[PDB]
Amino acid sequence: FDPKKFIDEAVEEIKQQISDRKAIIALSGGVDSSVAAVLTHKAIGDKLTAVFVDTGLMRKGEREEVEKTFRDKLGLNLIVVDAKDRFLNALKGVTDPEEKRKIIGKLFIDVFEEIAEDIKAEVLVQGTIAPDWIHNVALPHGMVLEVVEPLRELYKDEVRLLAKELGLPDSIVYRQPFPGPGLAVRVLGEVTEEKLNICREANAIVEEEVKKANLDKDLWQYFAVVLDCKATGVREYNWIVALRMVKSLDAMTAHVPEIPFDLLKRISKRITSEIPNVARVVFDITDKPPATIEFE
Amino acid sequence: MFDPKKFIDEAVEEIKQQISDRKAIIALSGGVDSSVAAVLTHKAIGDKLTAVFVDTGLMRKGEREEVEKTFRDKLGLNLIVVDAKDRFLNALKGVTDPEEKRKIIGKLFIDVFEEIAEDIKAEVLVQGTIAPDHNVALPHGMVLEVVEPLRELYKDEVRLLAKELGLPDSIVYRQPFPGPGLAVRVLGEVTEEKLNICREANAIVEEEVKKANLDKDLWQYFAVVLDCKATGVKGDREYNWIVALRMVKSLDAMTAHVPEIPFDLLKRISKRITSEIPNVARVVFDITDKPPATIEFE
Ligand SMILES: O=c1[nH]c(=O)c2[nH+]cn([C@@H]3O[C@H](COP(=O)(O)O)[C@@H](O)[C@H]3O)c2[nH]1
Ligand SMILES: O=c1[nH]c(=O)c2[nH+]cn([C@@H]3O[C@H](COP(=O)(O)O)[C@@H](O)[C@H]3O)c2[nH]1
Repeated sequence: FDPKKFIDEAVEEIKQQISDRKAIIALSGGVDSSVAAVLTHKAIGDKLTAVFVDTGLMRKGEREEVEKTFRDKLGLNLIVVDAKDRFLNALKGVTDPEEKRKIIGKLFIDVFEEIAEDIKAEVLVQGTIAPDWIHNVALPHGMVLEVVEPLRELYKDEVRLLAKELGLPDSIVYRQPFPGPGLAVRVLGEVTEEKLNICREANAIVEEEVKKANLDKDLWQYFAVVLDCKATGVREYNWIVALRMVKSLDAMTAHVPEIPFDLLKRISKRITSEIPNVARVVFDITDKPPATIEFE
Repeated sequence: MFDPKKFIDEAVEEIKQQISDRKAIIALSGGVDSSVAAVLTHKAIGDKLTAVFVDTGLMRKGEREEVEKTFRDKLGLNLIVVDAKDRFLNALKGVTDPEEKRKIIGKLFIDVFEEIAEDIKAEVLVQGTIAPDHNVALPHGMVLEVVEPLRELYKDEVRLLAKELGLPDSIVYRQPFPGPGLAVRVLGEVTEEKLNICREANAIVEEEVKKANLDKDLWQYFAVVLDCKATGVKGDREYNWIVALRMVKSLDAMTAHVPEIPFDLLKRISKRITSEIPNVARVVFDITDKPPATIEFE
């Protein structure tokens, strides 16, 4: 794979497919979407509008990171929607994982379609990677956009090589995949502000320590989950946090590798010392199969 | 340097004299302390000792059968076994408070034991009280004279006394086990389904830890059924129970820590649990030292 070649080629292919129309892209902060947004911006400048929807379920500091990288550094038109209270209010009382997924997917695409209308987008750019067993698209309230997918034939490692070349920050280039529903499926039972806070801070500790250990390039994913069961501490009851770390090619199968004991111990103690209301930290030692990667 | 052989002749002589012709009773927990006091006492007064094993259904897999073979068959003690499984399970229906679990189990055990105490007109309560590292009144009002042959020994001495008395290694070196048993290793309600998971999980843990020769280097190694659920793939996302593995070293009552366990052993225990015990979605390993955690999960 020649990243220099591919960029030149792909910038040219997009400009001609998109021609002079207005395009839109959802920035997750992940690598695939970040790479496609930057390729597209190179191809069409201010015709591109990027949208960041702050669902309140994102990793700590995402909004700022996306602003500083895409708006400040790179100069993309960037629309940011602070939708935290809206997504939290909607999840009040919801414990069914599938109801969480449906609610969050719906609010998300509704806000996205709203912005796409406001700006009269005609093209949707997505960072979809290969393969394609998984072209216009109709959005749920009827708006139709032509789809461009410049990474549609690329794999994980090719795209990491691309983001390097395009000068994206290291935090993006090696960003682990993160779900649409974000932290809401890493907080079992009800997504309260209390449990969401614990979740967000535990995940920041996991990310920081895994980065210090240079395991961010080897691991597929590495995260913390707030379980909806409690255990005892020094005798008071509080939240159990589970750590989840796996290797995988694509998320189809997964194995828990040998994680240095020191690293796990250090995470554990940072979590119980720095985050009030956590009694216990445990580590998931279940492969996929028979487990799924996420806990719900 | 403590002398087991001498202690046995001095103790057996002292037990005979404190007890006399009278009927004595003891609770067998399956632990080393009560096991030793029972055997000493049985050398002193033979058939005047009644040993009681209450099968609460909350003990480790195979416990009743090991007590039978060891104390009735091998040593010839008068053993009564009360099958109280249904009784303890029925009493814990709906009970999710850990304090209340502990209370219910404590008092119900006393009620079964006291019933036997009355039945057989016992006068003396032998206990396995040892040193830190006498009448009692039962609930209905029966009074027992307490005899504590081991009150002065430390755990290390008791263990030496137990080898000399012919007890198996399975008793002598067994990790300590809570009075309320598997009840405090099933979080939330103790249902029959969760308990059965807890029992087999613990048997898998004990077996694998022994096979890897780590029983020596660990204080406690057990499984807990958490009252929360995670996803598992079977065909097209099932919800099932999370089991947690707890392995600690500890040198005093204030502290414990999680040592480095070989990862192959962890993965082995994990893969056995999920493949062999229906309705477990995930196995997690506790990486919290004491402080800030406790050893048990509740
Ligand atoms: O965008 C997403 N929305 C979701 O609802 C969702 N659920 C799981 N995942 C991710 O997919 C992979 C497979 O996850 P599981 O083994 O938990 O099914 C893992 O990499 C998970 O993070 C999701 N991504
Ligand atoms: O006989 C008992 N009845 C109980 O209710 C009980 N709770 C905890 N333990 C045992 O005591 C030690 C310290 O327990 P924690 O660190 O969990 O507080 C550990 O070795 C525990 O196994 C119990 N033993």
